[PDB]
Amino acid sequence: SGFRKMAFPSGKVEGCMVQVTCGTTTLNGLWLDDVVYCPRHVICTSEDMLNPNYEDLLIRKSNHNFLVQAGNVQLRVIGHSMQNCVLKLKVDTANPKTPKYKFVRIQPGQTFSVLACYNGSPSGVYQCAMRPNFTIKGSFLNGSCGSVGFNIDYDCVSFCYMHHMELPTGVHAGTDLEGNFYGPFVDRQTAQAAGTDTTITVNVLAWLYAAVINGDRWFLNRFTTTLNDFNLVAMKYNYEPLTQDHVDILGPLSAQTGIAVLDMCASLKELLQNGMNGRTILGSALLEDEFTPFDVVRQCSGVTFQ
Amino acid sequence: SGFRKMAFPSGKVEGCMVQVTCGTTTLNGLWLDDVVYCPRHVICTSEDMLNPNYEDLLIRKSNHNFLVQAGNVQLRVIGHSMQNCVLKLKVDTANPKTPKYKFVRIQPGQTFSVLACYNGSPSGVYQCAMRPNFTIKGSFLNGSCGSVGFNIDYDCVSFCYMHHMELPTGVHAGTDLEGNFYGPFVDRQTAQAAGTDTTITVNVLAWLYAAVINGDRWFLNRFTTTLNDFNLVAMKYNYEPLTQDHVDILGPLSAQTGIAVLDMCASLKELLQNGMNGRTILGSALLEDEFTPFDVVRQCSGVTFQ
Ligand SMILES: *[C@H](O)[C@H](C[C@@H]1CCNC1=O)NC(=O)[C@H](CC(C)(C)C)NC(=O)OCc1ccccc1
Ligand SMILES: *[C@H](O)[C@H](C[C@@H]1CCNC1=O)NC(=O)[C@H](CC(C)(C)C)NC(=O)OCc1ccccc1
Repeated sequence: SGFRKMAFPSGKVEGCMVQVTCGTTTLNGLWLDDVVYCPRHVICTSEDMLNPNYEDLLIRKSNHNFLVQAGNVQLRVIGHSMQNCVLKLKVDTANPKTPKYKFVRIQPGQTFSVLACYNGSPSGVYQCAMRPNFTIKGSFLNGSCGSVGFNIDYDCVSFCYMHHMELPTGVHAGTDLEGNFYGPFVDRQTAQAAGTDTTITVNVLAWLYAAVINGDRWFLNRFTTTLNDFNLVAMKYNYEPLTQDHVDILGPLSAQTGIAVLDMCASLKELLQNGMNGRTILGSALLEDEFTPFDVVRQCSGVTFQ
Repeated sequence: SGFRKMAFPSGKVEGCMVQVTCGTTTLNGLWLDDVVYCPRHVICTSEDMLNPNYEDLLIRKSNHNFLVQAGNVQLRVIGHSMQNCVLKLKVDTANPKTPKYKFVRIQPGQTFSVLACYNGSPSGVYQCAMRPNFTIKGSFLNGSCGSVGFNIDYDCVSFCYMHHMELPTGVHAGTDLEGNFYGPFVDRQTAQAAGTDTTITVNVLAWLYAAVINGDRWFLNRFTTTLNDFNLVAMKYNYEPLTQDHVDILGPLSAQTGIAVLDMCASLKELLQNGMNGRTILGSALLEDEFTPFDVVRQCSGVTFQ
C-alpha cells in the first residue's frame, strides 16, 4: 500500500535526448530514427525573440549552422524543415536506442511524466497534469526547452509534450510533438498570460478512492446526492462539471471500494463546504486533482512496463 | 522556475533490474557485474515466514533452485551466499549495463529515488525521504521486494535502499545494500511497528527557501529569534532540534535569498503557532519536510547527470 505521485521509468526517453546548438542558443532535442525534434526558437537570438518571422529566419539557415551533440558524438545535420513550432533536423545516423513510439496529443485533465533536461542531459523526472487552461505546473529553468513529456504503455512511449516557455505566473507552456501549442500561446515574447483555471473534479474523486483503498476513511459519510445537485456545488467552488462519462470511468474504483460514485460526490461536497478541519488525506491538507482514475488503478494494482 | 518533487532519471538502474524466483516466491533482484542482490526472504515459504532460521534454510538450497530472469534471457546461478538480510547470487554473466556505482548507507532526513518494480520490470519512479524513525513513506505492493532506492552523482549510482516489507501503519522498511536494516526491524512476520516520528526541521527551512526563490513570500516577517528560542518551539511541535551545522548547510540558500537563517526560523515559528490561515506554500497546505537543502539547490539551479 501507499500512494505517491509517480513518474514512468525514464530510461527509454533518456536515450533519445540530445543537445542542439544554433548560434547563441542551446536547448534540448529528441532524437528518433534519423530526425532530431526541437523547439523552433533555437534559430532565434535575443532580439529576434520580440516578434520574429521564423520562415524568414529559417531560409537564412544552413545545415552546418545546427550543432547536434549526442553525448560526446557529434551529429551531422543533412536537412532541416519546420513543422509548426518545432524543427525537424534530419541527421545522418538513426538513433539505435529508438523505442517504439507514438506522437499523441493529450486532453486537459490527463497526466504525463516530464524528463527535465539541460544541455541534452537528463536532470530529473516528475509527473504533471495538463491543466484545464492548457498550462502545466512544472519545474523548468533556462536551457530546459525541448524537454519532453510522455506516457509509457507496455513498451511504447507516447510523447505528448515538448517544453517551450514559462508564463508570468510561473506555469509552463509547450506544444505537442507535431509543434502545435497546447492552449492560446505563441512562441514569442509578448504579454501572454495563463487565464483562469479550474479544478479537475473527476481526478479529485479518483484520489478520494485512492485514499479509501489506502485506509483513509474519515471523510466518508452516509449521505448521497444527485449528479445535478453535486454540479451546482462544483460550479460554486470552481470545480469543473462532472459528466456521466466521468461517473462511468470511476466505476471500477467504485466497485473495488463498494462506495457508489454519487456517494463519494456527497463526501466531496462536504469537504468543499466544511474544509478538512485540520485533517489530511494521503498526506495532503488539500484536495488533490493531478491523479487520473487510470493513475489510481495503475498504482493501486501494480502495472509495469517492458 | 517552479518546484516539484523530482526523482533522478532511472535509466541506469532499470538496466540492472531482474526477476528472482525460488519456489513459490517471486521478487526483484539487482544485477551488478556477475552478482544478483535480492532480499533473503525469497528462500522462504508462507509458513517459513513466521519465525525462520535463514542459515538452516539456505544450506538446504541448491544453485538450480534460483531462477533468475533478465528480461527474456535466463540467468544461470553458479554460487550463492547470504550477507545479513540480502542474498548474493553469483551468475555466469556480468551485466553489460553495470553503471559505475557505490553502496552507501543514508542518514534519516536524506532523500533518494525509488524505482518500483514487479517481476523484474520497472513500474514507476518517485522520491522518498528516510524518516527519523527509519521508515519510508513509499508505494509498494506484493512483489515489489528487491526494488531499490538510489541517488545519482554525475555518472555514479549510489544505491542506498532495498525494499523488504510494509509495517502496520502503511509505511515501509528495508535494508541498505549490504543487507543491514534501517531501524529496529527484522525480516520476519512479527508484531513490529514504526514507533514515533518527528518532522525534519532543516528540510522544512530548505523548502521555505525554495518557496522564496519561486516567489512565495507571504510567510516572511521582520522578526528574528535565537537558535535556542527556536528550538523550544521546535520541541513543542515535535520538530527535531536545529543544530549549528544545519544553519551552516542552509548558508547558501540564505545568501541567495538575503534571508538570514534565524529569520526564516522566526517565520517557521509563526507558521507553527498560527498555521497558514487558508494559504499555501508551493502548492501545499502543509509544511513539507522531504526536500533537503541539496535537493533545493539542485532543482533551483539545474544540475544534470551523465
Ligand atoms: C527555453 O529553454 C526557455 C524555457 C524557459 C526559461 C525559464 N523557464 C522556462 O520554462 N524558454 C524561453 O526562454 C522562452 C523563449 C521564447 C519566448 C519561446 C522564444 N521565453 C520565456 O519562457 O520567457 C519567460 C521567462 C524566461 C526566463 C525566466 C523566466 C521566465
Ligand atoms: C515483498 O514483496 C513484500 C513487500 C510488501 C508487500 C506489501 N507491501 C510491501 O511492502 N514483503 C513482504 O511481504 C514481507 C515479507 C517478510 C516479512 C519480509 C518475510 N511481509 C510484509 O510486508 O507484511 C506486511 C504486509 C504484507 C502484505 C500486505 C500488507 C502488509
